[PDB]
Parts: sequence; C-alpha cells; structure tokens
Amino acid sequence: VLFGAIAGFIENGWEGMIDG
Repeated sequence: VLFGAIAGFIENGWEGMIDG
C-alpha cells in the first residue's frame, strides 16, 4: 500500500528473535 511496513514487519520480524 505504502511500503514502509512491508519492510517494517520484516525488521520487527528479524529483531523480534535474534536472541533465541
């Protein structure tokens, strides 16, 4: 739609579980 979250959800995805 906008694209911001089409990266933001991936980043909050990755940096949702670096540790563990």
